[PDB]
Amino acid sequence: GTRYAGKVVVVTGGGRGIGAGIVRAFVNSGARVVICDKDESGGRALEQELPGAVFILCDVTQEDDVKTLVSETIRRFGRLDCVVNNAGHHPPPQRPEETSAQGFRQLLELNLLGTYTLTKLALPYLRKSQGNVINISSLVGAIGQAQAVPYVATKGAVTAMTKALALDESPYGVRVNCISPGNIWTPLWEELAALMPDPRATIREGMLAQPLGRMGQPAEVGAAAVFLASEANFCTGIELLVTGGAELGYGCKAPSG
Amino acid sequence: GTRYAGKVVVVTGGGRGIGAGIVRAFVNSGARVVICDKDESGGRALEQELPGAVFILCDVTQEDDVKTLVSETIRRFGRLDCVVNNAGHHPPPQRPEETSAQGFRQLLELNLLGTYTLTKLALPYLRKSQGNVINISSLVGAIGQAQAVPYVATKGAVTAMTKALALDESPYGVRVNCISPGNIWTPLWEELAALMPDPRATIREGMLAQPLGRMGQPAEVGAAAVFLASEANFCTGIELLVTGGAELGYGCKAPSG
Amino acid sequence: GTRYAGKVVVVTGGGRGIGAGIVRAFVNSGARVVICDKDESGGRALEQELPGAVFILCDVTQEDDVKTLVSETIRRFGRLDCVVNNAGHHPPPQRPEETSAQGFRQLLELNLLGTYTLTKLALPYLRKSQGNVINISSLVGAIGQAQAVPYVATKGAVTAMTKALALDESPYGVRVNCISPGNIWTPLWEELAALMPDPRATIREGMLAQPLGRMGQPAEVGAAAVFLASEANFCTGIELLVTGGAELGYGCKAPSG
Amino acid sequence: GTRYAGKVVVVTGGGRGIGAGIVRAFVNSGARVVICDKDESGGRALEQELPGAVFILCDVTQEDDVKTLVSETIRRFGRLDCVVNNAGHHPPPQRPEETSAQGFRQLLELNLLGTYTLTKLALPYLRKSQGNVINISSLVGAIGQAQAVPYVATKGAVTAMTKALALDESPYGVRVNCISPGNIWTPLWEELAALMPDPRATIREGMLAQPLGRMGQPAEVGAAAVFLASEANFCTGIELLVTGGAELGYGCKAPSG
Ligand SMILES: NC(=O)c1ccc[n+]([C@@H]2O[C@H](COP(=O)([O-])OP(=O)(O)OC[C@H]3O[C@@H](n4cnc5c(N)ncnc54)[C@H](O)[C@@H]3O)[C@@H](O)[C@H]2O)c1
Ligand SMILES: NC(=O)c1ccc[n+]([C@@H]2O[C@H](COP(=O)([O-])OP(=O)(O)OC[C@H]3O[C@@H](n4cnc5c(N)ncnc54)[C@H](O)[C@@H]3O)[C@@H](O)[C@H]2O)c1
Ligand SMILES: NC(=O)c1ccc[n+]([C@@H]2O[C@H](COP(=O)([O-])OP(=O)(O)OC[C@H]3O[C@@H](n4cnc5c(N)ncnc54)[C@H](O)[C@@H]3O)[C@@H](O)[C@H]2O)c1
Ligand SMILES: NC(=O)c1ccc[n+]([C@@H]2O[C@H](COP(=O)([O-])OP(=O)(O)OC[C@H]3O[C@@H](n4cnc5c(N)ncnc54)[C@H](O)[C@@H]3O)[C@@H](O)[C@H]2O)c1
Ligand code: NA
Ligand code: NA
Ligand code: NA
Ligand code: NA
Repeated sequence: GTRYAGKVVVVTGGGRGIGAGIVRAFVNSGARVVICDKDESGGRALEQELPGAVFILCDVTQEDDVKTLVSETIRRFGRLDCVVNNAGHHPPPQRPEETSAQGFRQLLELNLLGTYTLTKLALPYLRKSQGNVINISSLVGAIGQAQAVPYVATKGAVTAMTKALALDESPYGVRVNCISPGNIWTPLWEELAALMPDPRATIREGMLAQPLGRMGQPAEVGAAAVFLASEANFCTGIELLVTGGAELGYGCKAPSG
Repeated sequence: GTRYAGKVVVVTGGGRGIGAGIVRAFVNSGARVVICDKDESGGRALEQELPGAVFILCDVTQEDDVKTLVSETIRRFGRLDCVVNNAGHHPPPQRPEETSAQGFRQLLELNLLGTYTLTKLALPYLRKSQGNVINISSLVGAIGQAQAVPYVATKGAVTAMTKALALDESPYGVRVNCISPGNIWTPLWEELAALMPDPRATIREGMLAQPLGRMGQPAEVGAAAVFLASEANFCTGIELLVTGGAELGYGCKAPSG
Repeated sequence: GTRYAGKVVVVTGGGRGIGAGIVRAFVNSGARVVICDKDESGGRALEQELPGAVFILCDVTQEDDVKTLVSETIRRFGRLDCVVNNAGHHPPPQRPEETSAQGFRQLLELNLLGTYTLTKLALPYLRKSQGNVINISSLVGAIGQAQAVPYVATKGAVTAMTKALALDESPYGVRVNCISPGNIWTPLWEELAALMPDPRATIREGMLAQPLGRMGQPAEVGAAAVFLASEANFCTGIELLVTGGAELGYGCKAPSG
Repeated sequence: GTRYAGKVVVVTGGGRGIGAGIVRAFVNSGARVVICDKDESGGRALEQELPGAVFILCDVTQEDDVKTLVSETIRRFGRLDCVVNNAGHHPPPQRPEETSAQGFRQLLELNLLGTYTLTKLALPYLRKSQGNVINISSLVGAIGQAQAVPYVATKGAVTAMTKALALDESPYGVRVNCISPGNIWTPLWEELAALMPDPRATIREGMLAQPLGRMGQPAEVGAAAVFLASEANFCTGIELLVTGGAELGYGCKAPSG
């Protein structure tokens, strides 16, 4: 691959799901990729599978993990061109009264402050390389979702933070963009559906939530990330929707009384 | 009513439906209201019913009708403070290949150029009064809709035009805003449902398209218009959604293949 | 005042600035208002000034403060119809590398989790009254701002949270909306400008950031809040911009190389 | 080039500016490209320059031109995979009272109905190929612009139409997306600046309107188009901003009175 050759990319949560799709896409483009993940299973196997990907164990909520991730990346590959903040979690559905402030704070630690912390530690190197930041947010940050107040709020914050940082880093040539996926078929989606009374019905509903009639693939989020890194040189602060059109038109969400 | 007392308001398409709800709201606020409509039936009765509303027959697609509407309004009431461009039409559902360029042009004449023409003729008087313009657009201009390519396009244009005009008229103190209703229960909604194989099913689906579980009322669009005219003095170029939350969250719009 | 008569409203941060403008607007509408604030000076004086407003000392970041705020409101007035989450802070400008994770967390405590906590404690009473929630967010949550990564992120979260909660509470008839002000002339604005090398220049730039050529008033945010509470009965999950058109058109933000 | 090899692309207005950048990008990707333009000068030279691009004279406002364009494309290349509706015009700046209904209609003919007409004639072939439609809209359709009411309205319509058509064509696998460029340095930009009292000042202002401090290049819009055609397989109805961040943050657009 040639479109991002000679570049060094860090993908957090890259061991499975969307993150692994982004890893594969960047390897396919000719980049060297550092797979960051808190769990060893998927990321270790991915390093063995892909020439040009290596795995570094790193919990993005642990600042010393993240510092070591950046310093190890520079020590081993000599530059850093792109950070993809994909690490994140969607808790099982919760009515608002079932949420807690402390659960909210914990989700903010992963989905929001983990992204903030790696970005901060990476920006000195991204400025040297005129690199770029790609945050993986969520369509539900923009349109809301039921039984997910903390999750929706963390993604609203990521999308907004992306624009604020794009403004701060534009004088240095560092672009900052986000991708907002809708329903992408991943192990997280499958686990969440399994908790439901009728998992197959839940999966069927998830497919029909978009006009294309299917969920998206990790590879399709990966292609969007490679575009933003390698070819979107006049794009900064944008929110790239990868949703199959879920946000378009009327649907079933529930005569004038 | 006191909140818009001494003000003179023109509402196009005010003979029935949303337009009549806006007329009643402005009368209730203390304004004098000119009901403009191409059909006599509803608007004539409304003039008889409401002290402080009068009916002027006017087809907004006919420039000489509109010129007479403005000059008659000034001749009879001495000022013009607010123009509500509500006149518009939603054709029966049409697949894209069933549309025509000439039908598209005709819908543009009513939904878009009629609004443009009255606004243009009224702005000299609105500048003298530091008045304001309220365009009735549609939620589907923002999110799209199936089988309505011309309609959606005309409303996308109205919402965009509202922002361009807000920019041009801001130095003169003239605010320009729009309201984007979703499903409002009106005679147009009822007629359109009647064409469907199961009208009651279509009406039931329309109610459940919003999380509030009902369609909106003309009076609720009317309250939003009075707010924009009388109290939104720092609002210009905004799109006020009156939709019951139809744009929020996932719905049925149609595993990763 | 009649438009919200017999209703009971809680406004956080109501001692000064936007919050005090919202308090006055709701009193003017006939509501009883509980002024919540962490500082005594402004809120105590406002209680003495306004018949029908009372002051309750409450730091919204302290859960026991908030519990007492809700229980005292119910004990004293017998119902709760509207909660306005206005309490919030905009730190002095900070480049991203000057921010800290712990400062970010602290700003999240005030701007985001304080709003979450009062909303949660109030919703059982809002469900009984078919009341509503109004969150005061910020235009910069939607469009970003330079040197304000934590602030922008907290407001992106508030706006997103508003839509998620609107979805959860719609089956109970509880509407949840937000207002996104732009530049409103308040003591916070004046303090922030005073830190600048040329405060008058900074204030002049703030006025010209919107096409209307002035900043907004607290009373204008207050009118928008009363509209959402009392008359926007088909509005839920909306973001009402009160910005003077700052988001419209091109401006100075910094030939094809 | 390999990423869109074996595909056949029609680009309207492809003789110069953004359109020519899109032509070059698709040729570079391995596609065969039909350059459609109303003027011969640029498009004829481009056909001679690029193996795999051919020029067909076609005014998109003339329905018989467009029918011949589609039938000639099929006759010569055997399939049609992507239509890029780029043809469009930005009139010199006009205050609203300087616009006319008939000038508005004429601009609608080019910017809106030309796009509608080619799309309609091409969709039977796009359905056979599971092809896609890319409309070139404008950032000012979304945020407005001063002294451009007709132009802004036509682009608001294109962006909205894109979502409506995405909904209609999703069951057939045909994606419909748009690109919204901001300031791209083109012959149209240069001509418009030349009309200004100080062209260099106008160009300088155009560069500083985005946080990246420069205008965009046609090649950068071209890269975004190739991404949408070849790799955005789960994107439909999206508006891809190619603006350098012009829509982000506050700027100069013109204390609380
Ligand atoms: N799947 C969807 O439909 C969907 C939709 C919108 C947004 N998203 C977002 O996409 C991203 C990826 O989601 P997914 O579906 O691939 O989920 P996933 O659970 O399948 O994979 C997430 C990966 O991140 C890792 N991770 C979690 N916490 C971490 C931590 N503290 N440090 C490092 N790595 C950590 C996990 O171990 C896992 O390998 C998330 O940010 C999610 O919010 C997903
Ligand atoms: N009803 C909804 O759910 C809905 C949703 C979104 C937007 N809207 C918009 O709201 C507006 C009003 O719609 P409605 O549901 O009340 O429709 P309606 O058919 O019930 O009423 C429209 C009124 O406008 C009049 N009118 C039509 N053409 C006219 C012309 N050329 N000149 C003057 N008057 C003319 C009609 O005679 C009628 O009195 C329209 O612009 C429509 O697009 C409606
Ligand atoms: N002023 C603007 O231009 C502007 C723009 C956009 C959004 N906003 C938002 O509007 C809201 C009000 O801002 P303002 O300009 O009136 O600011 P302000 O500083 O003038 O007033 C805020 C009030 O909230 C109180 N408060 C702060 N922390 C609190 C806590 N922990 N518990 C209880 N009360 C607390 C303060 O004591 C003060 O009385 C904030 O949420 C702010 O982010 C303001
Ligand atoms: N340049 C910018 O900053 C900018 C910004 C936003 C959007 N746009 C849009 O991008 C598109 C291209 O603009 P540009 O800057 O390259 O302009 P341009 O004037 O440099 O090129 C437009 C091309 O389209 C052709 N064309 C015009 N009318 C036609 C017709 N009837 N039939 C066929 N071809 C026709 C012209 O002959 C020319 O070759 C337009 O739709 C424009 O609105 C441009
Ligand atoms: Na490897
Ligand atoms: Na009367
Ligand atoms: Na009192
Ligand atoms: Na050639």
